Amino acid sequence: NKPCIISVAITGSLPRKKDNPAVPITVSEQVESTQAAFEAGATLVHLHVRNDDETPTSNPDRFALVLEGIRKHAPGMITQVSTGGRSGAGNERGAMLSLRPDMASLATGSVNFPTRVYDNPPELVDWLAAEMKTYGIKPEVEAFDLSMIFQAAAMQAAGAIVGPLHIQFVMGIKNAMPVDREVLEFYVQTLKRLSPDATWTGAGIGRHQLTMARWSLELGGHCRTGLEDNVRLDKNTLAPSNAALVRQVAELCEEYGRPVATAAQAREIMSLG
Amino acid sequence: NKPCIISVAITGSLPRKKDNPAVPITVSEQVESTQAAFEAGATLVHLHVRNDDETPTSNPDRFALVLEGIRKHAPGMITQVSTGGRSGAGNERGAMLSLRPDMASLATGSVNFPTRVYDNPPELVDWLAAEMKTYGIKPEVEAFDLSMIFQAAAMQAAGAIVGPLHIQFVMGIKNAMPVDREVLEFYVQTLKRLSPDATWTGAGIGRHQLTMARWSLELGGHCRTGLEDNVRLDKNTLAPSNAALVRQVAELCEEYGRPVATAAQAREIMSL
Ligand SMILES: [Zn+2]
Ligand SMILES: [Zn+2]
Repeated sequence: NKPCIISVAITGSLPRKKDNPAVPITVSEQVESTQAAFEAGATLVHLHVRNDDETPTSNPDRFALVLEGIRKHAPGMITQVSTGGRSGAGNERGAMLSLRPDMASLATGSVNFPTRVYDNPPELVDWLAAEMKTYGIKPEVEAFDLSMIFQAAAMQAAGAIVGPLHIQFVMGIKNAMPVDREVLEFYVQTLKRLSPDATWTGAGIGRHQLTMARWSLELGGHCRTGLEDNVRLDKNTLAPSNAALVRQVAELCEEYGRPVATAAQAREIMSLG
Repeated sequence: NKPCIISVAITGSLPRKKDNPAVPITVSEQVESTQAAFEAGATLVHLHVRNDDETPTSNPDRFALVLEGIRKHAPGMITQVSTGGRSGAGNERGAMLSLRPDMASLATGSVNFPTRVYDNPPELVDWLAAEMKTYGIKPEVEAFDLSMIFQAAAMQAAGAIVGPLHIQFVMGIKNAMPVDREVLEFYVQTLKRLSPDATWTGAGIGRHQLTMARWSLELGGHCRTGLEDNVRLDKNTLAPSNAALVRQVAELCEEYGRPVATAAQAREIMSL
């Protein structure tokens, strides 16, 4: 009965045109892919930007052009910029925050990724959180491991994160946290114990994208999909668009009796302006 | 009345003589501190080595001298070398594995530490484990976070780690996993689900050293103490030796009705 927010991670930093031509790279491609996903039921856009040669970038000018197009073509949709980056990258990872999006991703710890370490030094975590506060941005805590939930709660208690927490439990990444029902249940129980008014989203990478969406719907959480996490619609078929992946989650919403949240409902659930 | 193994982390990479003069730095100091801890009830020694100026090092020649002294002065004691190191350090973190100690520490993931990231690249984790498998070394998985238990179980299933797993649940480090009873209980439940024949040790830093020892004794695990994790006997007093910290844990073992394991019993429990 409770509405479900559908987040759409459109691009990411790894997916290329060779993996799936549906992956939006240019400003026009990202705006059109977001609008189609918004019309399919998505109310939150998780945004990574790319250079013309498909290489990842934190370029604030590229972010500004895409955010402007999203506000015009998908009105009311929650904008969420990514603060992800390579190992060794510092303040550059939060150079787009002054554009004042609705939200921004915040990894509160470090974790192993498939080929490298996803480095998030404590000094960088503190700086990114302080910048989001300065520009009135609501953080989305990216919890790639258990300790990151404790770090998020300790930061909220100290006043480093303002208002109710929104945390994303990420599962299915090689060398990080695998997709596990008992761990997700413990994640929710731990979040409830540390931060009772917090909201959460379950996120699955690859073939476990729909599995994490089903579990999130059952456990009273919210959903995330998109080409950033998975380029396949099923084992044999590539996803023709981000909107096609949003439709899969929207279909699961009707199956579990939870209505797809509107833009106004999504902002209310996560206590946004 | 299951026996309890007492591990002693004698030096570490951070504690200095200015923090506590009981911290063993030289080869002679580390051998005599280990022998005293062994006579106090410790059957496993977690070993870090230092340069003469107290700076941390992975020097295999320094490790060889200390391991030789431990084998002579503490016969039967399980030897465990540390493979810890700074960010950017590669295979040199496992340059002492050829010395064939009984055991070696193995962080199976990366985690945030108080001032930096404790980097453990996947390629380094694989290389360290393969070196331990080559030299017949039983790894001690250092679980600073939940995913490291899953990584350890996946490595054992693939054959990267041989025999029953031994995992150490580390709590109390700033920016890593805080001291929490419910998380430790979930750690044990998860380990039992993934690796039913695995053994485990609970480790606490600073004030949480004795807290984790009490919880490990209650939950059917093993204990770890030593100057590497805590330099104080209590809030007002510094620990006069590693043996004094081992005595605290040995007293807790009798309090919880679990006997202090002998060197032979510790080797049987570890499947060594
Ligand atoms: Zn992202
Ligand atoms: Zn150590």
